[PDB]
Amino acid sequence: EKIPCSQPPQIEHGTINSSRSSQESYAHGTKLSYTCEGGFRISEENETTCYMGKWSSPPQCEGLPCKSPPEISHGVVAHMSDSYQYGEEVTYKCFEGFGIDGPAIAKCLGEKWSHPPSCI
Repeated sequence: EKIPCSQPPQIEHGTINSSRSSQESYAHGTKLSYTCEGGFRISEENETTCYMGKWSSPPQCEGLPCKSPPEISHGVVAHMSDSYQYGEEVTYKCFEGFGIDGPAIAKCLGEKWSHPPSCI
């Protein structure tokens, strides 16, 4: 007997738009609509569905102008632009006395960025 779901998932930078705060749990075969931060544009029908207590990936919100890359603790992007519009990448450098991980980038997602550099 299908498990109900809990607080719907979050889109990279969004939340559910199903009667704000009414319920905590949802049923199985439950499809709620979605909404993202002020500005963001949502593509591919703003709806999510619930199966066995697990939710499916939300819609895809983005379309928003992002800011320049964020700054970091162990690296620094010197090759950053001024007009970075969502879903774009930058590459920072490392410092001295640090080691390296995987990506020495930061990736924007409509507003801020993702996985900042690999120099820890």
